[PDB]
This record gives sequence, structure tokens and C-alpha cells, in this order.
Amino acid sequence: HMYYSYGNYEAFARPKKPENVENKSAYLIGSGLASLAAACFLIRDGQMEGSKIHILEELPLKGYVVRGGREMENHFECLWDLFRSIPSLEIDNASVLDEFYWLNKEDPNYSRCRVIEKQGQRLVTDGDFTLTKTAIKEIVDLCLTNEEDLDDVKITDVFSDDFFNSNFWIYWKTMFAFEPWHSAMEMRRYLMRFVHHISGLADFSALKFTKYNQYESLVLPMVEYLKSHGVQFEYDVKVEDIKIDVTTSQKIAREILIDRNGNAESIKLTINDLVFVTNGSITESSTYGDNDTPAPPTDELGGSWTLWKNLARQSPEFGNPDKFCQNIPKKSWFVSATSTTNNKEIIDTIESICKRDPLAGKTVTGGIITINDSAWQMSFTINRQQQFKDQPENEISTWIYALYSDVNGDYIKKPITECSGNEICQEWLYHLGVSTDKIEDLAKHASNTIPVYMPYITSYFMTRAIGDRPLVVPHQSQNLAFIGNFAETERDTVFTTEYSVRTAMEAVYQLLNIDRGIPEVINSPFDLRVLMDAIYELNDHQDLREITKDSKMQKLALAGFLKKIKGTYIESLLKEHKLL
Amino acid sequence: HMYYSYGNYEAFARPKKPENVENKSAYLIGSGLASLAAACFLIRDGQMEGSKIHILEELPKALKGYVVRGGREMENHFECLWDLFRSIPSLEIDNASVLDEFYWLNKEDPNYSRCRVIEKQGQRLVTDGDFTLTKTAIKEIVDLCLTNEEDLDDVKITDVFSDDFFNSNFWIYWKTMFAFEPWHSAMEMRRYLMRFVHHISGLADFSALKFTKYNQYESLVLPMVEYLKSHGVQFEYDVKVEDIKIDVTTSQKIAREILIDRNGNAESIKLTINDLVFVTNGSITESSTYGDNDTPAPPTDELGGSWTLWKNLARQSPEFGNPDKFCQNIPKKSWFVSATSTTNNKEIIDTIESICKRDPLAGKTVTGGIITINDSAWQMSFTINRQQQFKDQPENEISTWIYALYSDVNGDYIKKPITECSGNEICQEWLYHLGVSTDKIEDLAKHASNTIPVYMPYITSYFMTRAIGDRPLVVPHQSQNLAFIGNFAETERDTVFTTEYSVRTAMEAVYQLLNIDRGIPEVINSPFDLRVLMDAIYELNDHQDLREITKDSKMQKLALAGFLKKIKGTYIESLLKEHKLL
Ligand SMILES: CCCCC/C=C/C/C=C/CCCCCCCC(=O)O
Ligand SMILES: CCCCC/C=C/C/C=C\CCCCCCCC(=O)O
Repeated sequence: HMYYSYGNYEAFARPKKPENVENKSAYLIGSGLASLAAACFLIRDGQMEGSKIHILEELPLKGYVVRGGREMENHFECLWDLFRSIPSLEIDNASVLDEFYWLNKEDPNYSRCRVIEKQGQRLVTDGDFTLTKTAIKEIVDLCLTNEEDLDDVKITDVFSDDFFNSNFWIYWKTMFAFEPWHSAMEMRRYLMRFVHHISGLADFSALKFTKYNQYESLVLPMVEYLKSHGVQFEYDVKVEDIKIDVTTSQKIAREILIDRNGNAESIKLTINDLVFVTNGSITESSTYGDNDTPAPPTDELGGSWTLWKNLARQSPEFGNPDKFCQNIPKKSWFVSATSTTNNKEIIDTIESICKRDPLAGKTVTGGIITINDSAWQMSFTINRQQQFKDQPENEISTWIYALYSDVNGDYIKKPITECSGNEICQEWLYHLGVSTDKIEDLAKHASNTIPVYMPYITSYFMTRAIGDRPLVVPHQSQNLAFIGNFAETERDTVFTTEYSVRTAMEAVYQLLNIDRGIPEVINSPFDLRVLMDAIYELNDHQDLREITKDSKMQKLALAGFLKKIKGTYIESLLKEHKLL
Repeated sequence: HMYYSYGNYEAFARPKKPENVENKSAYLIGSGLASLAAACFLIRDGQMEGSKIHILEELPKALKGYVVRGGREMENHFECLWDLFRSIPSLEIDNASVLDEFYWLNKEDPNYSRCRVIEKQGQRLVTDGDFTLTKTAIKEIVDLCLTNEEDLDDVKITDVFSDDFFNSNFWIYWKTMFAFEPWHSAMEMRRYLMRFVHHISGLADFSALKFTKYNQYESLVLPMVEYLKSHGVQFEYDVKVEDIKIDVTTSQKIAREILIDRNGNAESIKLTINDLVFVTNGSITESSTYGDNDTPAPPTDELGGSWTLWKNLARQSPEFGNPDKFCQNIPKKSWFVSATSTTNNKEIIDTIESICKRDPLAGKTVTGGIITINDSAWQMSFTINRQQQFKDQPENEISTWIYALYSDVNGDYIKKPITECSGNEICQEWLYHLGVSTDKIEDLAKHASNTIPVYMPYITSYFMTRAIGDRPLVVPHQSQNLAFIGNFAETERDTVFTTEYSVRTAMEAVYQLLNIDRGIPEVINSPFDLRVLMDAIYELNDHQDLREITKDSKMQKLALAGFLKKIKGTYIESLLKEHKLL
């Protein structure tokens, strides 16, 4: 009930108003980005009446909290389709895309220091991938494995020592938060999804960022758009179950069972009432500490995981939530912290490493800096400052995360899950090279650090088999869709904002049978030019002669290849992409 | 001063207002789509004041003998054209763009042909739909694509193909849908092969073609003119540009004066570096003549204002191109004549229905593109678009467009070259090849139809053999305020004789001269796309998998065996199976 496309014809074309939409309604479970994106497509392309769109939100502090997962790139094809239509709240007569596009041209993101070690020194080989030929072959062999052969396969099952010792793996695992036991299938999707940006892996020159935090820069513009169209925001609503009738030819959602401000209630559905479920949540059951208190660890399942489990009982086609929310290793990333300071000693120390003034209002770290020799495997980033419109102009907020949660720190000799905000700050300042006799005062009195414990922050990447995620529109579903980063669609990568928008758009287009193409995941792994660039970059900027110089059966296979293509367009292409 | 891009980010983003545009002006010289498109980009993306945009036009302000023009087929990957026409309001549908109107129409009534080639006075070619290329012919196709464009200066199509290829159905479809002659530019042939490779599965049945509701004037020009007029653009008529005085120094090229005749008075428009000049150099319609039902269109070799202007620019720098490669030494065999035959006669209309399998008066697709008469001495093809192609035409009428690739060869029924033929004589030759009884053809053409022939001396000129440098760059090296646009300007990869090329060069000219900070969409990346190339191998070999393709080649069979052993477990094998190559 959809088709994929690419190019300007389908991008700029508008769909006809879908048939009979005047008699349809929609319920969106939650107010995360996928739900809001789906509501926007229901308004813009479905032409559904705003009064018939209901966003059901469950909800009705000692410091600023920043989040991750909002790096963008140019080829977020669905996200830019959406946000060209959302008015900016910052610039008159401009969209969110316009604001974003102009900002990232005036102040393009890049890193001047990507990896540090030995308490604040730059890694000597920063910029190189240091991949052996064995490690490169493992990357290629993974990509040439069919996704259907990677059910439950770990990253450690498909790579060996050379790869795990490479700079490539340092950049990769920290920038995307891959753990060694995570899904090889998802790593494969990432390798092919972003291959056009391999020349920007080490310096983050392909990353693009909104001016402010994602709530300010993406959520509030969508909320204003939706409210201007009459969309209903309903608060204090907890969805406990959805009764679905699963017959031989149809799946139809019949009833949403809720608690509305303490009262058990029922929303009766017909086939003409659409339901969009964001199944699962990486932020559910988050806990918070403060400068003096750790965020208390938890394993609680909240409303989102409970709902997906209740749906999973009703059809095997609705997925297997326990693959994602159970058996999460205790080494996994759980804790992040936001450290806020106006202290000049800290800010100057950061400037000495990242080479830019953190208070200037432009790019600061350009993305995460990784402390390669930290026991916690800690990275931190400082976006353009300030990330909050109410924050004082003399303050920065730094985001810190640790890939390993059950390992004693190098300065604070405790696992991060036992650490207060100030203790996490102290470990960080130690790795910046702050003199050890100043660290305690700078962390406790000059900084305010809020730790957050997220039981499910690694859940998107857990090892999975085909079938564990429901299709966006399960087979024969008439009025039920699954959206967000635990729903299934081809090729695209989870833990990205694009995946939220793509699943939303595919859900709305399929359920309403909207007659317009959905942009395919960008065709870069099929593009011979992109692939030539990848060969050059993966081999740390060697041409084919240097690549093959130490292999008899390559050096002669290349000599015979070059003789056949000499003076041809193939040779000119290879010279253009630096392989000859 | 420009960059190429693709994808939705650059598609949907708007450029900042370019620097100092409030102090700039523009002059557009040369009629046609490219000038109008450049004016539209100046308004929309340049944000130039309409009062400062001057469209200079030589003409004065403006069973019938309708005249249609052929070959204005569009496709989905006209990337620049759709960027433009999403911004042009439709004149037919409220609160919709030209793109919207076009998109919905071609979804409701998708174009395709149920009969592409006929022979023996109205019978369908038995192999219609197949390419019938030998392995040798396919190798010649591949070898041309693998030739660097730099090595194809002045090379003819007959220099790079031999007998098998010219005997193929592929060449029938190709030469007639694009109007290639055997002596034409192999360079341009190569560009077409690479440019449209994503549509190879639609070559024979025209399923990739898309058409506007009406003729190009009604459906593209009038919407653009209304857009420009609503923005205050200056349309200046009775202006003939004789020359542009250009300073070509060691460091800059700067247009200094436009020398014109304005309504009979000699005038000079003085230019500063801030006054931009856009020249559509050369013209395929210049010097056209018209006949009628009883009169041939008189042949001519006259050069008019467009070719004379380009000659006057070329003598100021070789970087401004070489018009004589395109407007001189055109072989007398070349296509010159087209005709539009209008009728309400039911016998003719029913004969067309019996061949194309669709009711010509229903308002939908009729022939789905040209039908080629493969055994006609004139190498004639004809098309009937959705009818009627004119808003005010009676609903019981059709207008058929007819052209002949060979102009100096006697016809099969009217035993004269087409250049000696009246409208009714061209109609008679056409009706003969439809299979209408020879006892009926003369009166059907003379008294039941009205056919208007047109003789265009330069209609094949885009494709004349050329060398790199014969076309000026859109913005020549060091040009400050002078651009060349249209289908005799030079830009990478794209194909001339397309409306897309007119819009692309217009966009590139405006973006470079104003330094507009937004990407221009690259020519679509299909020749680099492994999925597209897999499909091309399958289609070029008339739907054979790799085993069948290589079965009679020892070297190829052996290479394939080793490849298959390496890829058997793998994603490469699944991809090849998906594209029917295994
Ligand atoms: C053949 C495979 C070779 C390997 C190709 C790998 C490329 C990796 C490129 C990384 C640059 C970052 C791209 C932007 C990512 C945004 C989403 C996110 O940051 O979450
Ligand atoms: C290298 C493989 C050979 C490629 C063969 C491909 C042929 C393309 C077939 C059909 C093209 C249809 C759309 C083109 C419309 C452009 C306008 C015009 O027609 O003016």
C-alpha cells in the first residue's frame, strides 16, 4: 500500500486527498517524535481533520539535562520532507528546514579533536582508521552477508582482533553507541546506510545540528503546527492495552483500554479509527540524580514496554519485546550526565582541547570527544552554546556518557552507576587534564551535574531476528500501525531521528493509501562513485597500486584489469576518485 | 560558483537572498523556454526585482490548420524542470502547481504504447517489444559508453556502430523516438545512453514518457508567463539583438553593450558588471516556413537573428562556441519537414483505433507516443497525443503529428521527396502506410482532412557532430555578467533536445552569475547505480539471465563460473536474483 521513489518529481508533488478521509479519525499513543511526525503527515498529506486527531500523552529538575541521538545528516530524506512544511519558531517566513540549512552553512560542524588519552592529550593517529587488510575484508564480508543470515548474530561474531584494535572501531562504537554484543545486522545496516559519509567519520564533518535542544528545535515547531490545525492533545492518559481482532483476513483494533487521570476508560474504535503505536521506549523508567546523588538503578518496565508485551500476546506478527527489554548486560551503557558550569578554569581547559571558545555560540567540540583510555569508555560533547533559550549566556552544558557501567573509574574508583553527579564530573575533569588538587572543588562547587540512569538506552541495538520488530503496518492490518525505532522497515537505521519520521510517514501513507512515493533510503551503497570513495577511504587514502603492492595475485589481477580499461571512462572515473 | 547535489535536503531548502542582487538587472535574449525559465529563477531564487528583468522578444506582442510540435516528452527524472514547475501556478486547477496538474494527470492516465512499429501498410512488427541486439551490437553499445567523451570529437554514430546494431529493433526505437540520424554526434548518442538508462525497460513501450494535458504553449509557456507578469517582469517586444559588445581581456569577460533594433530604431543598452545578459545561442525553429493542405512548406537555408547573433559573439572569442558546426553543412537528407493532420473523419479515426487499440476521441492516451512505419521510404513516424491538444478545438477532431527522418527520398505512394509535398500529399503517404485503401486516400486527405506542413532547416541542428569547445559553457571562464543557456550551451552529462536541458542551463546560469547558495540537482545518478545497471544488462539482452548471456562465450562462461562460486552465499546473489540476472 506504498511505493518507494527518489528524485525531485515525487519530492515536490502533492498527493491527492485520500478517499473517504473525512470519515476517519486517528489516535497516536504518546508524544515522542514518531507520534508527532505521524500527526503532521495526517494533517498535511492525509488531509485528516485536526479535531479527529488525538495525541494520547501519559504525562500531565535540579539542573539542565541534555540528551543525545539528534545528530542529523543531509540524507535524512523523510525528515526533511516533513520539516520543510513546519514553520520555524525562530525565523519569520521560513521552515524548520530553512533555519537548519542556513545555520549549518554559516557554522558548519567539524571536530578539531576527536580522541584524547593520557589525561587530555590528542591521540597521535587521530584521523586515520588504522584498519588492516583483514579488518577491511571483515567489513566487506559483513555487508555482503544477507540480512536474513544475521538473526541474533553479535558484532563480536563477525569481527576479530584487528578490527577491534582499529581507530575505525573507536570512532564507530562511540559515535553510535555500539557495544560488542550488539546486533551485527544493525551494524551492517549502519555501514551501508552512511557509506557516503565515510570521509567524515573521523572529523564529524557530515554531522548537522539544530540550534537548540530537540524539544525546542523540533518538537515545539511540530506542536505549534498541529495546534494551529486543531489537533487534540490529551494528557494524563495511560494506554494499558489495545484489543485487536486477529482473523483470517484482517487485523482490526477494536478498543483502547486506558487510565484517564485515574479513571479506567475505554475508547471504542471502528475500522475508520486509526491507531499508531510507538512500541517500546529507550527512555522509559529513566531515573535522575543530582550533584550529590546517583541516579538510582532500575529494571522496571513502564507503560510502553508493558503495552508492547500486551500486544505481542495477541499476534506473533506484533513482535517480541523481550528481545529488547530483557537480558540487557549489566556492562551496558545506562548513565549519562549533563554538567553545567560558568567556571573559567573548566571552560578554558575545554578550549585548550577542542581549540574553540565554548562560549562563542558556534561549534565547540563538533560532536563527541572520546577518552580512549578511560575505564568507563567515556565520551563527551558540547554543542553550540547555549542549548536552552533560558540559560545564562556565561554557562556551558556538557553531555557525558559511559559505554561501560560496571567498571571502576580511573580517578573515582567506582562504577559509574554508583556515582553522584559531582563524582562523574570529577572523573571527566581528571581525563581533561585538570590538576588533581583542583578537581574536587571544580566539580562540587563550580559545576552542577545531573546524572540520568536509562535502563533501556541500548535497547534499539540488542541482537534480534527478523520478526522481533512488527512491520509498520502488519499483514492485513486495517487500522493499526507500529512506528518508531522498534518497528520494522527495510534498510534504514534505528537510533536515528530519520527512522522515527520514516516509520511515521510509511504508517500514514499505508493506512490511508496516500498516492505519493515515499523516498527510499538513500541509494549510496549502490552508487559506484560512493563505493570507489569508500575503497579509498577505508584503505587510509591509498590508490589501487599501493593497496595491492604486497599481493602477487592482486598485483597481477590489477595489471590485467588496468590493461583492459586503459584509456577508457573506467580509468577516468578511478582517477577522479583517487584510486588511480 | 555552483555545486551539484541530490536528495530532499537541497531539494526543499531555500537559498538566502544573494548578495547585492538589489543593485542588479537582467536581460534575456532569445525566445523560448530557457529564457522564461531563467527569468523564473531570477524572481524565485535570485529575488531580483521584476522591474529589473527584461525579456527581449523580436516578434510584436500577440478542420482548422492546427500546428503541433513533436518530441516534448517528459520523464520523472527531469530534475531541474520539476524544481521549476512546482513553483508555477496551474492555469487549469485551483491551488495547484503545473507539477501537481501534470503529476495527477499522468497517474490517472499513464502513458504506454500497445503498438510501436508497423510495416506492410498497417501490420504490427512481429518482434515489436524486443530489441533484437546481437552480442556484437551490445558490445558496441558498451564500448561507446566506456569511451571518454573527450575522445569523441566530431565522431559520427556510423563511426562507432556496425551492421548488427543498425539492423536491430533497438535502433528503430532509438533513432525515431529521439530523431537521431546516422551521421549525428556519437558524443550525444553516448550521453543519451547513459542519461536514460533507468528507463531501458520502457524504451519499446514508451511507459516512461509523461505528457502535459495540452500543447507546450498552453501547458508550460502560458503558466510561466502569468507567473512572470504577476511579479512585474518586463516583456519588451519588437526588439532584435544584433550584437553584444564584450570585453574579453586577459582577466575578465564583461558584456558592455547590447546593440539592438527596437521597433525600427537603432539603440544601445549600456551594461555595467551588475547587468546580467542571458543568451540563448542558436535556434532549431529559426527560419521555419509553413505550407498548407495544397502547398508545400518552401525549403529555405536562411540564417535569422539567433544564428547571426551567435556568429557575432563567436567572432569575439572561441570560448563563445562555433555556430557553424550546427547551422552549416546540414545534409540534405536530414529531417526538415513535419506535418499536423487534423480530421473529424470517422474512417481515419477508426483506422487509428484499430492499430493503437484506443479510442482517439476518448481524451486519454491514444498512440502513447510515436508509431514508426519501419518500411517507409521517408522513415516516417506519427503520434496522436491525448485529444484535443488545444483547448478550443472541437471534441470530434484529432490532430496527428507526422515527421520524416529522410527528406530527399521518394515516397512509397506519393513518389516525391517530402520537401516537394503539400499537406494533403503528406497525409496521403501517411494514410497509405496505415493501410487505408488507395482508392480512398486522395479524397480523405484533400476533402476530409486539413494538414499543415512545416519546413525547419535547423530542426536536426542540436545533434550535429561537435567537438568540445563548439558549445560555450553556461558561464564561460572569467565571465562576469554573460551566460549562455539553452540546448547549444555546454554543461556536463545532460542531453540536448530536451526541455530539461533548457531549464538546467537556465538554473545553472542564474545560480552562477548571482552566486546563489543552494545546490543544483545533478543529472540523475542512474548510470552509477548498480541496480539500474543490472536492469540494463537484463533488458539489453532481451530478458536473459547471466547464464544465458554468456553460454556461447568460453571466456565469459569461465569468468561467470568463478564469480558465481564466490557470490553464492551472498547479498550479491540475492541482488542479481532480484534483478532477474540469476
Ligand atoms: C562499505 C562500508 C564502509 C564503511 C562506511 C561507513 C560510514 C560511516 C560514516 C559516518 C559519518 C556519519 C554520518 C551521519 C550519521 C547521522 C546519524 C547518527 O549519527 O546517528
Ligand atoms: C547503457 C544502456 C542503454 C540505455 C537504453 C535506454 C533508453 C531509454 C529509453 C527511454 C527513455 C524514455 C524517457 C526519455 C524522455 C526524454 C525526453 C525526450 O525523449 O526527448
